[PDB]
Amino acid sequence: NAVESTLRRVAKDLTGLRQRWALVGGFAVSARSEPRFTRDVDIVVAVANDDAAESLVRQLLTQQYHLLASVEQDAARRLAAVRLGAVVVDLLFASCGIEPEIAEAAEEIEILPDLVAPVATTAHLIAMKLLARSDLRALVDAASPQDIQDARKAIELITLRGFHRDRDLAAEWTRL
Repeated sequence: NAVESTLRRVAKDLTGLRQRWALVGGFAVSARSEPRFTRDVDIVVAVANDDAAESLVRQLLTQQYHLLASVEQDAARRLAAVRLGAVVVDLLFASCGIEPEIAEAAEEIEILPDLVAPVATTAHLIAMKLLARSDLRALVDAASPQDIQDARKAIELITLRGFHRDRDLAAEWTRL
């Protein structure tokens, strides 16, 4: 209940600030395949640089959220994600490296009554789950062949940009 309310507000809010965002969590997956909800809202946001990110989060913290975590990294984009409180919202700026592909690529879908929201493509969802690690099994069982192709591409572009941790993701999959 808190979860749908949280999702509604942040969507209101992100749209409000004309951001390029995309659901990549429980609702997203549920939309692209079968019911796999969580008590977390996972969203990607395409933003220019760390200033953009910082600024966005400041603007959101004037609203009715609190900052529960900054996730940082040694690379050119310091600020990978943040986690906010209202139920928790993870915002991903540069966790996977294809945030802006994902957000261009998302499609608007009506998730709840009179809530349309952009939703990561199945292929992207597959990419991201692999990287985080039956959320995945679901997405794959559900995925069309072209879906699988796009996923491989998405995998590749993550690896190129070198957010692949140090993992052969291509590999990790054929296994699973």
